[PDB]
Amino acid sequence: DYFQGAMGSKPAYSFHVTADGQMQPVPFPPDALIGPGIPRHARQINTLNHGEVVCAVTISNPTRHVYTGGKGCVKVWDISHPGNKSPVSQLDCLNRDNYIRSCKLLPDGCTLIVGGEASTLSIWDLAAPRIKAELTSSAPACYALAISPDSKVCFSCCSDGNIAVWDLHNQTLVRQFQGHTDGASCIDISNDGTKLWTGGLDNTVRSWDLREGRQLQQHDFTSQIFSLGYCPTGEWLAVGMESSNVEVLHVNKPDKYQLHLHESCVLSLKFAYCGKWFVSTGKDNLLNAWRTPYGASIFQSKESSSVLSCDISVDDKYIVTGSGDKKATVYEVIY
Amino acid sequence: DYFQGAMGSKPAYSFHVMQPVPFPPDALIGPGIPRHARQINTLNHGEVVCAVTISNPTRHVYTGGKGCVKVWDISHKSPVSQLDCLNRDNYIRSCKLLPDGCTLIVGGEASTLSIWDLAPRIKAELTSSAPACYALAISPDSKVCFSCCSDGNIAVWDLHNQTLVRQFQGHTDGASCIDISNDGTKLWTGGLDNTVRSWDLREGRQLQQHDFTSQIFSLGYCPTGEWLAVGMESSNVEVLHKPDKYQLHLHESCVLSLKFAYCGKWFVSTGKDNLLNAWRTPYGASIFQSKESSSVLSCDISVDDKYIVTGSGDKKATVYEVIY
Ligand SMILES: [Ca+2]
Repeated sequence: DYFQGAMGSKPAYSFHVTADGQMQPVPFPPDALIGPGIPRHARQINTLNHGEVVCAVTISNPTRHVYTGGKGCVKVWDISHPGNKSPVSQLDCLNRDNYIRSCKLLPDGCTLIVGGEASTLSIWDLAAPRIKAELTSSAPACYALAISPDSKVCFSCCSDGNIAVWDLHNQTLVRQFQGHTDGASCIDISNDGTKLWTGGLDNTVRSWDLREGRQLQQHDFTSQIFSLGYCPTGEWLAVGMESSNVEVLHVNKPDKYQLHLHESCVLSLKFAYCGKWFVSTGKDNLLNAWRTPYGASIFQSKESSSVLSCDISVDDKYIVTGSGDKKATVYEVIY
Repeated sequence: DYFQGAMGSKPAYSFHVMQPVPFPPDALIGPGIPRHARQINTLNHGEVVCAVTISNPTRHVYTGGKGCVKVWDISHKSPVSQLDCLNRDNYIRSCKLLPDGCTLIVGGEASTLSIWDLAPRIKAELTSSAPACYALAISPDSKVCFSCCSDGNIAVWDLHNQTLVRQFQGHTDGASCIDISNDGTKLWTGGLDNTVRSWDLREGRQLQQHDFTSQIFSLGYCPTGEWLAVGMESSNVEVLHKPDKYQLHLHESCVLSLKFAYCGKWFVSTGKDNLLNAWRTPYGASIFQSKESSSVLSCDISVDDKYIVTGSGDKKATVYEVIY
């Protein structure tokens, strides 16, 4: 009621690419920009003044605290207390000169795993925050992390291209997926939890079988991959490119969609938990919300600087973004 | 060139009477609902275009400026013909074509309505005691022409006989706009006296009288019926049902003109604030907005709802192709 929808238009930006070289503008279905579970808009409700570029952001479950990863540390913010202007906690994880690149909360929300420009991954106990343990790898840096559905394993995208598989229980490296010839930049797990998908600076996206430990598919692109996400309801994989394109690949199938609403690198992306829509962030200061899988533009938010990272809450009610302007922004998704 | 929709949002601008309107699922999307209005032609009239009309079938556009109506062929950038007034200083305020398209009625700041034969020269002249004509309306049977006089009276002219048959008096100030209900038995008008009135095409006198704090500049009756949109000197647009109406706020200045799409599912309004706004019938969801270079004083929509033409303060008219 506070805000009302108003339709806009743009030159064709969403295309469907067939098996053969053939691009065609997508005819948006009746529920492309409106419908159950589809956001009407997003309202900025908080700004978290980290003071360093925020390369990683995560939100707690229940939603009350936001974790921002900057240089050397992760700051914890209590967003359930509007008046707060400073963090309630600060986790020193790496050298004050090294940047945090990824931080992930375990399914239960009692542990946080932090990785970045260093050979060690820190595991923090968030129970009534202290360093619980550390995972030391031979790779110089970690660019992204993923936690297995059963919370027993942590996958780490290494700067050397390898994907490390860590057994959290005994802090041991049980497996290593080799393939990427350049750093692995992003990762996600299929909805059935049997497959892993990674993106790399070697211009490839690779799928891996977790119960076997071998590469299944490989998609080669014209530019580097910086982000990706697997649709929670399956069938689709969204990929953010340095070329500025967002590619939504049809798992196993030929066809795909190509989305063009970023003028620069797509640094991060995340699917809503319902899978009906997703967001991408870019070096061009834009946060774009897209309908799954064809990419109808649901909403756009222009921030003050590059948007390097993002996360969405488990109930799809909040979006947090990390900024080149040394802060994080909290948005409430309005339906 | 292909275009695609992109959803946006704005602070509450549509109200039901003042409670924000809960836009239905088909408020901004649906068959017959525009997705984009593409500017395809600029008609350089040379004078402020206070009046515009489109032929049926769509082919020729007529723009009325100061002492001259120009004809443009949009089925193919300069005028294909033009109709000059005795005094090149007489500002034209309205021009309507008859169903066939071989006759154009021109009215304006003059004491005479000019009937032009487009099969071109003045076929006849209808002189009135009133100082000027601010708006014209043709009856469905195309045998009668209603003229809004600057004195407030509504002159009824028998086209074939070229004679004044009657008048509807009431407006303290000259009437500025008019339209006929979908049934064709009721007449609705608005005046510079800050009033909107309704008349009977049989009895001959006023029926309803509405209150407004500003001069009404435009009016439109929904083709499919049931609704009536009004534009005021203020900047508001209201869709009347009877009680229960809607109020729309997206103009920063006077609402100079308004026109319903023939399917009636949507309509447009123009303002001195350089905006062409498209609204969903009847609650007023914003379908699209176009910011022009100057004031938009007039508009028309083709009978096939495929084109919109606007008259501008920058001495030109703009042709838009409606993209569905
Ligand atoms: Ca681009």
